[PDB]
Amino acid sequence: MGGISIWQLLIIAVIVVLLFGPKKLGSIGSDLGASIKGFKKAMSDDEPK
Repeated sequence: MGGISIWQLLIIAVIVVLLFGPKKLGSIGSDLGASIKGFKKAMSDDEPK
């Protein structure tokens, strides 16, 4: 009801992408994804696998 349905997330996700379009979301994600990149790089030296 609240949104546990996966399909509910799919339709909602689509609207967000359309309104923000792929161009804005690319820069926003990449800009905010910069911190994630450091986490991956730092863990590059180690090898959990």
